[PDB]
Order: sequence, then C-alpha cells, then structure tokens
Amino acid sequence: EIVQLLMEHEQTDITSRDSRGNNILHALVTVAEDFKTQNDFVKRMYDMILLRSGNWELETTRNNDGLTPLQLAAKMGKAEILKYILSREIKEKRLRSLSRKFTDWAYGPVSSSLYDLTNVDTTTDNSVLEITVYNTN
Amino acid sequence: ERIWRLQRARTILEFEKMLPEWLRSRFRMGELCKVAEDDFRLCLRINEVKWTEWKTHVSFLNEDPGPV
Amino acid sequence: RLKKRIFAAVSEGCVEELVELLVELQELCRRRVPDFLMHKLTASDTGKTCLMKALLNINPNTKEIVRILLAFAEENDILGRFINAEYTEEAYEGQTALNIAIERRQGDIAALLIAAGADVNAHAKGAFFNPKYQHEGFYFGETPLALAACTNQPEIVQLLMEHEQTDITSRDSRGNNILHALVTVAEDFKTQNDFVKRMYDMILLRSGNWELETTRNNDGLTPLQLAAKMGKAEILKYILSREIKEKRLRSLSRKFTDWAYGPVSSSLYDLTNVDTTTDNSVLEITVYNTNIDNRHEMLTLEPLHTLLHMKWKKFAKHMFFLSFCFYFFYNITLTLVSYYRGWLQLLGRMFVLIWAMCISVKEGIAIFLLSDAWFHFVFFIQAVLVILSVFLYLFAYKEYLACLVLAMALGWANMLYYTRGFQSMGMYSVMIQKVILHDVLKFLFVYIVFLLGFGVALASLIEKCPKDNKDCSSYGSFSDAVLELFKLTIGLGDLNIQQNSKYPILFLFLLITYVILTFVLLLNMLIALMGETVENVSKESERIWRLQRARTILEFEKMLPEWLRSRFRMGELCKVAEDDFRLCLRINEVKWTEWKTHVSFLNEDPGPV
Repeated sequence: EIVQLLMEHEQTDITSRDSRGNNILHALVTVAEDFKTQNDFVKRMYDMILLRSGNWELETTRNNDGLTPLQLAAKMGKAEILKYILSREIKEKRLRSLSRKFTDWAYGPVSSSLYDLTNVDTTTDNSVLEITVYNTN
Repeated sequence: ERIWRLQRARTILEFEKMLPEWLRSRFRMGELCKVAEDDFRLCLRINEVKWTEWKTHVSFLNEDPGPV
Repeated sequence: RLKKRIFAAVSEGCVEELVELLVELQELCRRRVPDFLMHKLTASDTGKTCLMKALLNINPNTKEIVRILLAFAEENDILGRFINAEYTEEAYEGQTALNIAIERRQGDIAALLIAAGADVNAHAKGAFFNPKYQHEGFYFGETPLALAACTNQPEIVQLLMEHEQTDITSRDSRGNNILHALVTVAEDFKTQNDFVKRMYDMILLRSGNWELETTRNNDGLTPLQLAAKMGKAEILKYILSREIKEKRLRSLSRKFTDWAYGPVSSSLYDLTNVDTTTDNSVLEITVYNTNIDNRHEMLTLEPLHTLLHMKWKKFAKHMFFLSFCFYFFYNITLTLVSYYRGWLQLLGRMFVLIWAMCISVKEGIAIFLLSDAWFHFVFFIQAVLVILSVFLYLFAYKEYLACLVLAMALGWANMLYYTRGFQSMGMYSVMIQKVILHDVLKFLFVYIVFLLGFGVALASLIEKCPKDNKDCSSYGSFSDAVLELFKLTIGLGDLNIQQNSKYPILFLFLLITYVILTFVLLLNMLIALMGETVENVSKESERIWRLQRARTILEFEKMLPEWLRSRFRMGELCKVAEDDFRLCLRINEVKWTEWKTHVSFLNEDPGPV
C-alpha cells in the first residue's frame, strides 16, 4: 500500500541510485536470500513495480560495480527471483513489451515458449551464463 | 550429477571462448524474432507440453501456428 | 487492400462495425462468382480464411463476430463451401474451424457451427496431424471427437455423439480409431490426473457394441494390443477390470461377479485375446515387448498374474526342473570325459552330441528371431565349442582339450541361469547380472589402463641389462611385469628392492602409487555399488526376476504343440447373458472394508457347482 502511495506521488524518484550505486531492484536482489525464509513476497513486489513503471530503464542500469540487477542476481545466489525474471509472460498488450517469455505457437497442450537471450548469449563483455558458471561462493 | 554438469558447463564455455568471433558468429544458437512495436531481439525457441491446466491462449504473436 | 484490412480487423477483433461496413463494401464489390468473393476473402497461400483467423485470434467480442460472419456467408449462400474449407499446407492439412475452436476450447461456437452445417467427420491428414518423433507435433487421432476426448471436454462429446451425422467408427490415415488415440495419449496418471479413463467409459456407455475394440489398426492391433505395445497401465487396469451393474450394457463388462455370500466373492475375468491363442496375445505381446519399463506394473494385475501362477502350478515347473536335470547330467558327463581324457562312454558321447545339437539349434532359431538375452549366445558358444572339440578329438590335434574345457566351465557358469528358478536365488542372480553389467566394467577398464601404464613404466626401468641371467631381471617381459602387478593386487606378489635397475626409489614409488590407486578405485566401485543397491537391489530384483520368469514360462509354453496345449489350457468356459459364451478364469478375493450388496450376479446358487 505504501509503495502504491509513493509511486502515486509525483515528487518520487524511481531511478534514484544509492551511494553504493545500486537501484531499487538491486536491493531486492540482494534481499531474497532464500524462498523458505521470506515466503516469496519479493517477486510480487518486483512484478508490481515493473507493472507500475513501463520502461526498460531500471533493468538497463549498472551499479558502481558495473552490473545489471540481473547480473547482480547472478553475482548473488538469487534463484526464484531469477526464474521470475527470465520466465516473464504478460497477457497485457500495453506492457507486453516487457515480458521476456513469449508464447507464439500453441495448438493445445503443446506450445512454443520463446525466451530472450539479450545479455545471456555471452556477447557483450559478460553474460549470466558466464558470470554464474565462473562464479564462486 | 550436479557438480558434473557444472564442470561440463564450465569446460563447454572454455572451448567456446577459445574460438574467434566469426566462427562463433556462425555457431550462434540465437535465432532472431520480431516482437510488437517494431521490437527486434534475439531468442531461443523451445517447445514444451502441459496436460494439467487448460488455459486458452489469447496472446500469441504468430497467427499461423506452425514451424513451416 | 481490403483482405489485409479484414485479417487485421479480425486479429485485433476490436470492432464488428468495421467489419459491418467492410462486409457492405465486399457485397458491393461482389457485383462480378461466389468463388470470386471466396478468393477475395481467402488467403491463397495456406487456404486459410478469416473465420480460421478469427477462431485463432481470440477475444471477448468473438461470438458476435462469428454470428456476423456466418449470417453474411448465409446471405451469400456460400455457407457450405466456406466452413468446410481446410488448409492446403502440408502440416496444416485438413484442420477446419471446428478443430481450431476446440484447440481454443470454445464449445458454444462449435454448437453454432454444427447448427450451421459443420463437418464433424472431417479428417486432419498432415505432418503436424500425423507426425513422428513425438516432438514438434501433436497426434490426437485426426478427428475432432478425439480432440475433445484428449482435451477433457465431455459436453462437446455428448453433443457430437448426439448428432446423427457423426461417424464414431471412423479410422484415421494411420489406421487408428478413437480408442487407439486415447491409448497413445495415456502417458501417466499423475500428469493427466486420470480423466481419460472417464472418457473411455463414457464413450463405451454411449456405444453399446464390441465393434471398436474388435478393430485393428494398419499395424493390425486392437487398442488393447496397442496399450500392450505402449506403456499404458492405468487405462489397462480399467480395460481388463470392467464391471457394469447396468443390465442393458452388462454384456460389455469383462469383470464379472457371479458368486458372493459376504466379503468373499468370485471376480470372474475374460481371456478372449489374452489366452495366447490367436496369433498374438496381451501376455505374449507385453512380455516380449521392449522399450517399456512399466512391464512390472502391467503384470501385477489380477488376471495375468493368476494366469502365470496357474500355468506354473499346472506344468511349467515340471518342465523347468526337467531341463535342469538333463543339463545337469549333460555337464556332469562332460566333466567325467574331461577328467578321464567302454560301451557306456560311446553312448554318453552320442547323447552329448545329440543334446548339443538340440540346444545349438534352439539358440540359433532364437538368435534368428532376435542385456536379458545374454544367456542364449553363451549356450550357443558352448555348444559350438563342444562340436569343435568333437571334431578336433577325431583329428590328430592338440587343441581339442582347450575348446572342450572352455565350454565345460562356461556351462558350469550357465548353471546360474537355472539358479534363477528359486525366489531368493532369483534375486541373487539378478544381482549378479546387474553388478557385472553396471558396476564392475568401469573398474576393470580403468584398472586395465592403469595396469598398462605402470607396467610399461616398470618394464622400462627394469630394462637394465639382466647380466646374462633371467632370474636377475624381474619384470623383464612386459607380460611378466603385468603378471607381477596383478599377483600383487591379489596379495601374492614379490615386493623387493629391485636389482638391475637405474632408479630403485622411483620403481618403489610408482609401485606403491599403483597399489594405492587400485585400492581407492576398488573403494569407489564399492561406493557406487552401495549407492545403486540401497534402492535398486530390492525393487529391481523382484520385478526383473518375475519378468524373466514370465519370459521363460512363455518360451516353454511356445515349445509345445496345440493338442497338449489344448489339454493344459487354464481357461474354463463360462456362460454369460444374451447367449454370450466366453472363456474365463475364476478368481476368489476378499474385501473387509466396503460393504456393498451384490445386486448383479450371474450364478443364483452361490457355490462352486
């Protein structure tokens, strides 16, 4: 409710980066240590916030470490949140641009779940695949 | 199994980084696909099945349902 | 200009008024004849129509759009020529608006179409409709009814089977019918939550004939036989265990109950295609099936299990012990021969030759009809070596002893196959096979490469001059070095500070490393063994053992002629209502929990007589 209030307030700054360089979503990604401890409320908040901000600006940012919150999800052990971020399907035609998980082919129980490889394809200076696989701890 | 697949992945990536860009460019598993609002991006097609939940698909990009 | 506009108006489905004015414009441009407007509306690439595009692109407003389109096509009198249209593409071939509507799970629209003259018996013959590899394709049987069946849509099935124009017995391009398709689709109980059994039941209750299950596909198989060739289990329990209290449809139910005084009752079952009689049978098909790991649960059922037990208690045990006795005496005579190398010996040799020819030809026919079968090749190799020994015995050759002996030892090893009879010994032998297949081979391969490496190493170091004395040089010959290593692994090897060596320290170190590596390697075959065994030992042993038992039982049963078989038949004929005579196996079971009065029972007098 308070999040709804703040994002309804005009003086709010959504894209504000902290002294550590992190943004809102970066914090949440630091926060979700495990599914059992929090009963998975954070994914709901991530979803609500992205639905309340229809831009790619947030996911496009980099912290002072030079990493996307997705890249930060890799640098940490965030798993369920990552399952949500990669598997993201939106029926809303206004915000459908955001959903990475597409479904373009379906005759019945069979379907084509089409996914997005932008920063994952091992192309631009790092990748979720490379980052994770070469990560430690 | 877990640590084994981890090692497999790591060494797969080692081999993959051993290669140049042009060969790499030829071996790319990514298949570009169009998306609404003139949005073009790279994607990997997958095909899965679910027998339990029957949910009519209202949102689908490709009208003609087939891989031709 | 308009056609793309039509398809886009439908893809958005935002306005029927756009389509009202555009249909007015189409009627105006139709002054040019129905095929003219038909092609103007039709996509010439795939044969697709707007209505197809409509029931593909779904929204709340669709129903009104469909009513509009259909009223328009009716005013133009192209209603028949339009709706029944199907795709011209390869994969898409044949599917109509109805199949699209059902893939999108809209029943009321289907009712409107059927009222508008839709074709229910339309077949979908296409790559996507008749695919292979079970991926990138979907097979429902190539008729709309089967689609509703597989997709858990009972109401539509009731409608279709209530329509007279429907064809229930329609067979597809693959030769399958409705029931075959469902049998193909019953992959597992958990994934589908067992709705198909309900549909099978409703369908049979809607069709009071044996016609369907009496059919055969182009592969020449009933849906039941198709369930056997597949891994369908839960459906099969229903197909065999089928009890109907309804006196009108009671002729179908295979599970009869004619005897009941209380918790005790006689559940009488039917053996028609299962009694190993008419060119194949569910028992034979299943047992000789491959690529199915569910064969155990298939055989856990009441009728088949009891058949196997009844046959074992009838004849088969005698035949098994009989063959065991023959083979026992055979290999014993072989031992006597091999150890002592008058008239008795000649007759014994003749018996040996005859029995060897018998088994050799049996295993040859088996191979021609062709690792659970590992024994057949072993018996064959044995008999081959036996006849070879006989040939070389007559000839002035020294190799006759070798092949003879090898075959003899191989036979004493084959004795384990006969040890497979006993229950405990059965699981024991299954453990032997599983161990020597999975666990040991890794150990032996990797042990051998270690052995070769450390052997060449030791030999090279030992390559120092023996000084004209072979005894001074141990590990001289590579084979001798490997022998010393294996001897050491046993624990008889000679460990000593080597002589005629340039680097005795390195020799010792390499040797020790070989010992340690061998030991840990042994420890790791052990750890892998325990991990697999803790679960696979108990369960897999019993199941695989019973499977082998069944296979051998059926082998013995196929060895026999028809008249003896006819005398040993476990089937006992029984009468059923409507002058229905059928073969059956009586079973008696008990249930102490559910008290349900028996209203339906054939035999008035409740007793074995």
